[PDB]
Amino acid sequence: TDTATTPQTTDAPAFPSNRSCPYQLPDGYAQLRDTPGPLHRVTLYDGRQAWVVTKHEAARKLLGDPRLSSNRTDDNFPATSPAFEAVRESPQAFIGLDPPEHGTRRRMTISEFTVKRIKGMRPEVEEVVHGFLDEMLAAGPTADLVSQFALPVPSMVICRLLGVPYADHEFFQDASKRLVQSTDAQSALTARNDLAGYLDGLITQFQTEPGAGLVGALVADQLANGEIDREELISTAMLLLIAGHETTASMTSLSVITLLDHPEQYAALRADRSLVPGAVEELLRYLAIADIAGGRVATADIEVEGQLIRAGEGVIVVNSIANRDGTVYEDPDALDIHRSARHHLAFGFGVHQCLGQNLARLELEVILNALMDRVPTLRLAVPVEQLVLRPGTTIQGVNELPVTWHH
Ligand code: HEM
Repeated sequence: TDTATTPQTTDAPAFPSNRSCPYQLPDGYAQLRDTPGPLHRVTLYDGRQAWVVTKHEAARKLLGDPRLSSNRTDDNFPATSPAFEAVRESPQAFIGLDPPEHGTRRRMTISEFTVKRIKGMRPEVEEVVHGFLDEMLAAGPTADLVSQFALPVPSMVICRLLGVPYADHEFFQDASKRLVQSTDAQSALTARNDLAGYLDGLITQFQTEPGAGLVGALVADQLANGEIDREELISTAMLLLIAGHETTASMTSLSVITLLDHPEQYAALRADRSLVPGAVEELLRYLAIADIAGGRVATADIEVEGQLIRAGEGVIVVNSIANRDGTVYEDPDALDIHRSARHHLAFGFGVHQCLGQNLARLELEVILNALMDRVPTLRLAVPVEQLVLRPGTTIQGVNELPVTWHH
């Protein structure tokens, strides 16, 4: 009987937005990047307004502010998709805890991610990388890099760290994908319960016959001392399993696409492997694949450079936009593997800064060196315009990456 007849411009754009190019900001995010001030209003999928943080130093300050809680079960935590309500209703790992509780659980896992342990993992990582490469190269002239290399490699590595038997990998890889990428709460809740039932059986097995890896250590020590609830152990292992899978696999696939679209830099990298760690840092900054890991809720009023975040408002620290802050990175939208990408926010900042960041850095270095060593002729088997990018409501990446090479 009547429709919207007036101009449709808004000062609270829909958020998140979808990438159209794997290594560029969505058009809407480039606009948010360009507007002065640390904060901007956005509209989430259900109509609720929230703040996004769009500048680098303010992103650090707010991630460091204990008044921005990580409690996903809070009624006002910003949900960016209906699938989030599964997370709001479900038990929480320490990614959803605040101090002091956050520290007591995170410290149960840190021993597996120390610089010294990551170093001792290089033989396993190199062996896993080159083994899946052996298989993919022998299996055809073309391949899907995602299912045949990008995903299995970090899956096997994190399963060894955790004590999760890789014999069950078809089951929990599928459940991990369904949980991270589901668009509705039912699909997400079902995938979470699938993983939870699997991990619960693993825990009882380790109570009968003590097991290897971090789940084995948690069952034998903290669980037996009542220091972690059985439900929390499940959530903790599940967080580590999924983060260990999906993040590195996405960085691998998107780095390959990005590097093949910048052949001069890829060639420089091939010619001087000492550049590989710096290139990994730049690709992390540039691809910034985890904006869904920026959500917070204010438990008190917070003044930010003349703007006010009110208690109970949702805040999303958008690290991809913050990593394109031209006051920190000159010419921020240019890929430069020679630049200083230090201080980037791809792993967050503060007490929740990525537990796995140095494992991810080790994996990505080994992977890039291996692809340059073993498949220097690697190229995409389809044009970039035929690839399909995941939406902005999940970890960025591609679900399929057809590639080919020289026989
Ligand atoms: C591959 C690139 C990766 C990226 C870009 C990434 C990104 C992030 C970000 C931005 C956060 C901060 C979340 C927040 O502030 O709420 C985070 C936390 C976390 N990440 Fe990573 N991650 C990566 C790899 C990994 C890996 C391999 C693991 C292995 C277990 C992992 C485990 C975790 C955990 C457990 C947390 C929660 C830390 C805490 O709450 O104290 N991540 N990650």
